[PDB]
Amino acid sequence: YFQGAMTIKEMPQPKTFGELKNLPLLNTDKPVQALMKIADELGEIFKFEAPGRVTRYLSSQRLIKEACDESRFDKNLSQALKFVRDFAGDGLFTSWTHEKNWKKAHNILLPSFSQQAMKGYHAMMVDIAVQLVQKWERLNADEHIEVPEDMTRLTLDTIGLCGFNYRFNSFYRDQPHPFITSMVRALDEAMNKLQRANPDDPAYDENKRQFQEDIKVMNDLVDKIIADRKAQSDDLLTHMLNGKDPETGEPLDDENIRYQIITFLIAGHETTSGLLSFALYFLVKNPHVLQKAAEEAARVLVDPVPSYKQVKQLKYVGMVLNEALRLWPTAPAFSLYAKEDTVLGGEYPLEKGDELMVLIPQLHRDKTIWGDDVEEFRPERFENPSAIPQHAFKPFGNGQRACIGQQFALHEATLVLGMMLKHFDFEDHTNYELDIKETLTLKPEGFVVKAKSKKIPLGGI
Ligand code: HEM
Ligand SMILES: CCCCCCCCCCCCCCCC(=O)NCC(=O)O
Repeated sequence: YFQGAMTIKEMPQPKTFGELKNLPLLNTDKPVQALMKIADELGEIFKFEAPGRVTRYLSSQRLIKEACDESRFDKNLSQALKFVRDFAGDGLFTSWTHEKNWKKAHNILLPSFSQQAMKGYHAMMVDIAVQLVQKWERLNADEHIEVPEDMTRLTLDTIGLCGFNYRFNSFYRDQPHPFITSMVRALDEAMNKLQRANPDDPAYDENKRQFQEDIKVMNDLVDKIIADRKAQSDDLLTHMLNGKDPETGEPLDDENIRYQIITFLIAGHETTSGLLSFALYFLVKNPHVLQKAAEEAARVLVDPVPSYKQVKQLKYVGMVLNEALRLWPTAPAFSLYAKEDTVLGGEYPLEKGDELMVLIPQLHRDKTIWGDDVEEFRPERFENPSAIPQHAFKPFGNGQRACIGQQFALHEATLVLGMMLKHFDFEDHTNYELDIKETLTLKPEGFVVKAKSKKIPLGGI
């Protein structure tokens, strides 16, 4: 019998504008937030076209759980990732599943994220966490904290030290590390290119020039890391350099190693910085949640510095992080393509190769899954993990292409937020109005607070 969908209706789609299709609709520096509004209006699925391309944005758990079926759909590189691939090449994040270096690097680097490797990263994470705490302990009366800026100093340094035994020393710089400045500019350019109908017009030559320069800065730091490793440890970098793919019996080549380093420096800190920023934002806006989290930190972190086991015991702190990720997943979308012609949700036909975009913040506001208080920050929703439907919560992607650093990210973040809550009281002194800056990833912009030391001693790392 014919295998088409039983019933097929018009595919929702927002206003188009001639040959520019839907492109105009995202003439904004907050494209994900605009897509969320479109999803509110059009529902669980809508088509989005730009000259030369088309995709379908998914917002419901019903459809997304099917999209997460790896036998039917594989990771696709969204137009966004295609632009990032120009400088991150075939590193783990921007490689195709069937591209040679994906599986190869995957096999070689996965051990760097094993339970035993995490335990081994703990002392280094504490090293950078103590630097964060000491910075705040050392501020004068009239001073405040630029939250995302300081979370970025902590997360870059953490991945730098744990992964490459290299010290960026971000807390010794009063302006952002150069790498951060070029990285942000480079992601912002990738994002802005999404709305350029004619990317090749000479009007974008200065943009390209700057992009090249920012990629150069990032690559110069990579050389320094590599040279510094030549000038002992067993870390991510050690594995990149020596690990052999148990399937090919060979290590990664020099070209791919460089892309992996760029990849881990970016993916390994940016979204974690965003997460820590959103979680503090939500904590200062929900005083009672903050106190309950503070109480757990006080109760668990009874030592000068957190032990690995204690971090594992910060259960409520971990629920706070998961709730900050439900509301504002910092890598807001991931893309898939159909491996064969197929029908999604019994009613949306797709041809082999068709693309889907999982709009994670919308998936995380699916009322049929979370109830009607989706906009509220309530960590208790994560009280019992078992209760959450499969594929309902996906801030870290899906399947074999899921985030390889998920456990590293949540451990770092739990440790740090735990220590912050133990050592300081916080004040949203400016009644901060949430302003979400988008550079593909998401982060609060201008978020500032005042921290008042509880004056609890800190121990030697
Ligand atoms: C809370 C912070 C983080 C979030 C929300 C996050 C989220 C994600 C998501 C959604 C993907 C899938 C992207 C796609 O399918 O297109 C992903 C992939 C990836 N992430 Fe993360 N991530 C975080 C932290 C990290 C950290 C700290 C590292 C590094 C140590 C990391 C390394 C990677 C890599 C290498 C991939 C590509 C994996 C593969 O396809 O083989 N992530 N992450
Ligand atoms: C090298 C590390 C990779 C770091 C890149 C991080 C990517 C994080 C997820 C990206 C989310 C993409 C959202 C794009 C949304 C959008 O603007 N779409 C509209 C369009 O395609 O014109």
